[PDB]
Amino acid sequence: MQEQYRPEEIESKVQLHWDEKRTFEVTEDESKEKYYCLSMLPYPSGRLHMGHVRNYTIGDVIARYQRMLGKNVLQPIGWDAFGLPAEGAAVKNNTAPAPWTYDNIAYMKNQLKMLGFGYDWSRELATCTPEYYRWEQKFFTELYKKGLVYKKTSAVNWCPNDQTVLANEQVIDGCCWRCDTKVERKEIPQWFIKITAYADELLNDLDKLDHWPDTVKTMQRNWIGRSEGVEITFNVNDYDNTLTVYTTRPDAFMGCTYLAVAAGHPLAQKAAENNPELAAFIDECRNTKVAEAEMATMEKKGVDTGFKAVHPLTGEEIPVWAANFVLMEYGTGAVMAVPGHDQRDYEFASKYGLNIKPVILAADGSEPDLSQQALTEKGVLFNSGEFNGLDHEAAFNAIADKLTAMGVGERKVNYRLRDWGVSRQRYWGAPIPMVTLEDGTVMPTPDDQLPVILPEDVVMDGITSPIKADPEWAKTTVNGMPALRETDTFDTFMESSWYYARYTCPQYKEGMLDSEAANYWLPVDIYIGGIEHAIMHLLYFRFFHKLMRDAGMVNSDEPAKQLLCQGMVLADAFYYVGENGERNWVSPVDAIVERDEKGRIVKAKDAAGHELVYTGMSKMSKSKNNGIDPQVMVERYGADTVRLFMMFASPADMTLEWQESGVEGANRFLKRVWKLVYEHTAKGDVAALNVDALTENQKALRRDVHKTIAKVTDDIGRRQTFNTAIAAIMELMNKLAKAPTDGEQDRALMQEALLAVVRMLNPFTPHICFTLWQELKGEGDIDNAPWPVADEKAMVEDSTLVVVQVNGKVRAKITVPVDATEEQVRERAGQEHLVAKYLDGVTVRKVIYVPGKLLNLVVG
RNA sequence: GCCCGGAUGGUGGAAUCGGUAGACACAAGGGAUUAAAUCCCUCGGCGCGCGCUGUGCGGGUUCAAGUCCCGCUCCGGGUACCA
Ligand SMILES: CC(C)C[C@H](N)C(=O)NS(=O)(=O)OC[C@H]1O[C@@H](n2cnc3c(N)ncnc32)[C@H](O)[C@@H]1O
Ligand SMILES: [Mg+2]
Ligand SMILES: [Zn+2]
Repeated sequence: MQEQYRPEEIESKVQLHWDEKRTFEVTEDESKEKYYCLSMLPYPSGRLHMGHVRNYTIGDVIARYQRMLGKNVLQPIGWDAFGLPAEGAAVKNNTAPAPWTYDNIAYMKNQLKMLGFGYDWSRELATCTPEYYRWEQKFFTELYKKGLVYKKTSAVNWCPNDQTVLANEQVIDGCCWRCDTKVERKEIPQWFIKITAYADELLNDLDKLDHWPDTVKTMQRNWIGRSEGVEITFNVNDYDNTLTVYTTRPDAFMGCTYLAVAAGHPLAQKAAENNPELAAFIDECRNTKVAEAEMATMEKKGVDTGFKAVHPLTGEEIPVWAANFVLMEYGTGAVMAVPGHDQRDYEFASKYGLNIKPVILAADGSEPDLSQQALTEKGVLFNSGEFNGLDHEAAFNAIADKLTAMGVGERKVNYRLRDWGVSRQRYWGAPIPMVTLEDGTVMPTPDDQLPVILPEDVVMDGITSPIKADPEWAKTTVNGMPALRETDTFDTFMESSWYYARYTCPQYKEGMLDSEAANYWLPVDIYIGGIEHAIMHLLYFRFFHKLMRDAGMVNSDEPAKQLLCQGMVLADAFYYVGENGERNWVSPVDAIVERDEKGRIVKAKDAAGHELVYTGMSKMSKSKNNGIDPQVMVERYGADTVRLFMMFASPADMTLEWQESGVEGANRFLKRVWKLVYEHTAKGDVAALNVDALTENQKALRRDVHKTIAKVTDDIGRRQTFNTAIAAIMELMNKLAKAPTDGEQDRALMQEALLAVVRMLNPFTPHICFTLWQELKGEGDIDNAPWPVADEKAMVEDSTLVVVQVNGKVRAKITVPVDATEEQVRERAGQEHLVAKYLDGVTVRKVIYVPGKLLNLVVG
């Protein structure tokens, strides 16, 4: 051991040891108890950023902690390798998506290995390889055969000039991010999976996930959006078809003063013939963006269609209006409006002079004031014919029954949850295994033809997909005749919905899963990934587990026991507009910045001379170009310092604004730990510790040692508050550095304490701890060393601290024996001069005593 | 807009079940060795071995509120084709 901590001469050395010994390679060992510690797998974007480092350090801490408790820990890594970013990058750099992606994988693989994360590299997966995607292809055809896949027309962002489809991200400030011309809605036929078929199972099973946080569970309930309501059908005067709507408020049905229909609705299209105002409005509606965000923030607009629907209970003619917020793809493409008791309908009817009829009494039984807003709260009906005086419940059922008996209403459960559209019109994805035959029929690709391989040796024009552009590729032969296979590819979430299961048997060729290996490792003990995925990915992931259960492939009903959603690591983001309207994101490293009195960024320019637009703190990613690569710091201070600093910055679940300030604190701390072990071990082998024999100074220190063990164990195992676990270990090191080390008993206690500090610090900083454990002459490699256990006898307290307050304000703090009574504490508190100061001339009215903790004398 | 979070010294954060506000660190200033590195001292505000005040803003509950309740501002995540 050298005097100086030299990370550069340790980490690479210890990393190689792990590779050669295959330390973190695991099999399905029936002797050991299993623990599956999964971190969400990275997209190979180029380099890691600190977001990645936070995810994979949290993973590694739990992986190493649980290994040290004696478990067989699976910690796998792989690459979610299909995606959009590879297409625009490959074009711009004059490559194809496949080689760009595999380069990134190698680069990042190397970064991950330099951070020292104990992965089972034997189980490494790439989702873009046909050894992987063939199985989801096979699976999709089984899903079709089971009736869980259908095709329908769906809205996509379409560039009419280029004839390309654009993702929501690629549409910016209305126009496209390439050049200046409008982006329009185009309904295009596409493949969906009936996730709504499992909506109730997905909804109900959230009540079983008591180790998933409520942030995630509540977000998921609200996303699925289960409601029990009524579908209602209206005849329309001079139109042969009917209009069907869905309401959850059939109690306010008598205050329905108009209906609102989509721009795509045939009734709107029929009326557009003779109504040029409406025809212009429908044509305008193609500019509406395919994104909920923009559709709720846009100004609510509409035109009268001229068609009058018959209200089935009053018989009154009510106008049908075409509106820009009602859409054909979702639901019936028509809704009913009750402006008196729906605020969105109130705003619409106010703007266009439509009738605002009241039908719900206020809580006191008064007719409501609808002069500033709608009465959204439920109540008794008035102005409702035979339904007057009925409360909410009875009104719901009465109107439902009457509408059912008339044969124009039916009760119905609805979900906000729409089905999962898996079609993408992009090159870099697994091809969808469906086929169109010469005779017009559509069916799954036959099993003998799976996988449908995506060619990698291609030339990209950026506009069209190589497999769509070349008409030879689609040609196959099925049932004896010519067929054309699908040129659309799968949504990239398809590969990330079952990777966790494939990790248990990645080289298995006979099927999707080896169910012996899958049932040994599943379900996942802890799943670690960003709060960004709370809804979309986690929901698909849970849905896909239920599909594989229904194929008899897995045992569990849910895929993951515990879920730890870390906060986002944020950074400042800047851009400038280019010479044809293209956003160009600049890194915060390359941006000269001038700040406010409050610390806010007020001016920003790049090194060249472009006035930058500052968008704010947002998540680190390659898209906004605001990601900080760890590679520079790792080579400066070492991986252990970078890791410790990340874990010490903030509790895992809280979102972090990244800053370089603080790294030295971790670097210095590790130098202090190194020093203390250097000095202790230079003095040689130590005597055995004599417990019953220690002085009161020695007894007190050993209490703090064993209390750190208990607290750190709880802080990692239960709370996952690693920052407080490190702070506890740091405080013990300051105690240990001030302790005497002369006597045989002092050196024996220092041994016990350092053996324990090094093990507690190992999950965080495993390289330095691997080395230090050998210097302290610990048994074996620290990776398999047992986790230290606190000793109840060493932790027993002889006194406790009581806080003394007068009318809630702290006036003194006293040490008192643990077994002390209220009367003794009062008498001891009275002896304090600052307590007596505020008891003079006043009476003690009330006393509050929290045992061993607090006394409040309520005085006046 | 809608759903979910968050805000504590110059800075990141601690306070685990409503009971000590600022643990543990960073930055800064001062001193000690001799520039680096190391080690001490000081460090929420306003006026002292004291007093008041102080956890984004406005109210309220309580013996006691960073914490609970009612109303807000700002900032982040998702909002179904970024992953
Ligand atoms: C399962 C599949 C859908 C995952 C998908 N392939 C994927 O997300 N890939 S990834 O490279 O972008 O990220 C990998 C992990 O790291 C987290 N993360 C990413 N950015 C940040 C950030 N700025 N801050 C904090 N965490 C971040 C992220 O949530 C994920 O758990
Ligand atoms: Mg602050
Ligand atoms: Zn365009």
